[PDB]
Amino acid sequence: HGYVTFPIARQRRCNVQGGFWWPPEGTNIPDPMCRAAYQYVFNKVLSEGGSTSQAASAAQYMFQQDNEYAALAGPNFRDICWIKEQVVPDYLCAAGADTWRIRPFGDKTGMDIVGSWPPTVIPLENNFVNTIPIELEFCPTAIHEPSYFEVYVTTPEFNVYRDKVTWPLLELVFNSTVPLVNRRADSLCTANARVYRMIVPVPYRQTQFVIYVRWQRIDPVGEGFYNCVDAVFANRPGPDPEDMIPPPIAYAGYTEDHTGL
Ligand SMILES: *[C@@H]1O[C@H](CO)[C@@H](O[C@@H]2O[C@H](CO)[C@@H](O[C@@H]3O[C@H](CO)[C@@H](O)[C@H](O)[C@@H]3O)[C@H](O)[C@H]2NC(C)=O)[C@H](O)[C@H]1NC(C)=O
Repeated sequence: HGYVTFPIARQRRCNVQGGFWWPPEGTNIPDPMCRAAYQYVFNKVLSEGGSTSQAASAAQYMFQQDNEYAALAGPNFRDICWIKEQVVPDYLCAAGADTWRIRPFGDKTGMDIVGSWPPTVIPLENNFVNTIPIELEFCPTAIHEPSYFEVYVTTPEFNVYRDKVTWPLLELVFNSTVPLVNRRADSLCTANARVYRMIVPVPYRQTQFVIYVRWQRIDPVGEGFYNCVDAVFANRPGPDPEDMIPPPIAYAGYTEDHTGL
């Protein structure tokens, strides 16, 4: 059990911001996308003939269980084709949990809605570099060893405004067992004194992208944890220093009236 604390996992961010315990309709949830996630599940339960209590419970469960975005793979867990087709074939940011009446894993599909999910902004010092090392921190709430981590990044064509995170849009960037280490004084992970930190070589992007983290138990039941992490690089402004030779308003209104429609 656990979640990504850096860059913060999408579901962990929603849980941390709170406001979802009351009113039951999700109206005190401050972030528009977290509120939409909650309301999606809440309205899905009501549409299936559930009571307001059942609907609030299902939507709250999705936020409360931010450390249990899990799926059971069974003994074939090492085979990514088995994972892709039978374990987490859909609703990747929910780790495939789409049954509000059955807990675990409930229905966490609100977290897989498409839209302007707020990303972690990673500033670049150089815009021409194609691999940016990120020290990812994963915050375990239970120590389940032996296990291993896989990290994927969305392909360059992925568009967060349009596309679901799906396996044909993901590329493997990291695959390793990772040691449990003491958290630093600046962590982030308040839930545990120890964390898993790993250097992930993130490919450059000029678009908002998703980092998809998989923590898989090396075990016969094959429980694995899956988290979507929203991120974007901020390109450094100004001219390319290598181009540079050394020395020896009604326009917005206009734009609005003359585009589209
Ligand atoms: C991440 O790295 C691990 C470790 O290298 C990869 O694990 C390897 O996964 C394959 C399955 O895709 C295993 O192969 C299978 O081996 C059995 C023999 O026991 C055989 O019957 C199957 O036909 C198949 O060849 C392989 O054993 C396993 N290696 C270890 C050390 O467990 C894993 O696949 C990598 N993940 C990704 C997404 O590539």
